[PDB]
Amino acid sequence: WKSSDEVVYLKGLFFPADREQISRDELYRQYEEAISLVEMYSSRTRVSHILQSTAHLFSALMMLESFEGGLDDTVRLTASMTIIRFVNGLLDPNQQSQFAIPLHLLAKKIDLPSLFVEFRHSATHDALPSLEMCKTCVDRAIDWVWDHYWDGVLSI
Amino acid sequence: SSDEVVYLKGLFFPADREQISRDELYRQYEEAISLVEMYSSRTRVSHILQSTAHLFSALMMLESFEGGLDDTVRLTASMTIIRFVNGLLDPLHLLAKKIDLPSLFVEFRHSATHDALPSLEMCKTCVDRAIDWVWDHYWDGVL
Repeated sequence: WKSSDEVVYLKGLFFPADREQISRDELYRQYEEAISLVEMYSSRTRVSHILQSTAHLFSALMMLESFEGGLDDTVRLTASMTIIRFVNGLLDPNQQSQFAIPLHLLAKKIDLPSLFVEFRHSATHDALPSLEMCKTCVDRAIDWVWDHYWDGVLSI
Repeated sequence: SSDEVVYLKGLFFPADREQISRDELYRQYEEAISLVEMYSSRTRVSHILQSTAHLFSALMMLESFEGGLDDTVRLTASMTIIRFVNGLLDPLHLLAKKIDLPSLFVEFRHSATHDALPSLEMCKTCVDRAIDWVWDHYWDGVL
């Protein structure tokens, strides 16, 4: 997958080389285009989960960066759902299995920071994570998909 | 029973709901949600109060959707339903029957959690039905 012209094109929308230069309108329009495109590639493959996670992470990022004040609940609910689904699509296959292992060991295994496991537990069972906890965890998850997927996307 | 809960019931579920504007209705919802947020900071607040606040937050976002990408309203609504169900329930289907929680909520929680994100229409149906449920089983008996 990491070589296809389709994912290489998506990488340039989600992670423009251009980025500091580009206007935020243009930036968001490129993000939005990539999100629409992802709906097009929908497999039960690890890559598909990364693409869909990336789409919703940037959906949450724009909502977080656009927050102008007032009630913060909808943006925290949006970001929290995104993080849960991101973690779950990476961890569910083992955790939902007949031979599940402790999530901390399972996260250590795919190099997923424990903060994401803790975030998921809070958003699932406890107080909804705060605005800044959501912003930090959406930022770090974008870092993660980049480190573990997008960085390696290139034409051969 | 408490004055605060009696006041909140009139903001979430006003009498004049038939004859009131979206703006007026939504300003009262936001007042109620900010009040809950305020109670929750200081003191212990019930799950039904917290979920009612987020449910109306999700409802407003759903009704205000006007086109374009629907992902954020669906993510918002899905997280609200998951927490609503989790606070009530944590064999889920069996537990839900015991408390008269429709099975559709367990199925929604599962999809949002583990599979495809539910559709805009599934989100609206669920939020509507969850607001009906907290009325039937909590708010209706406050007076």
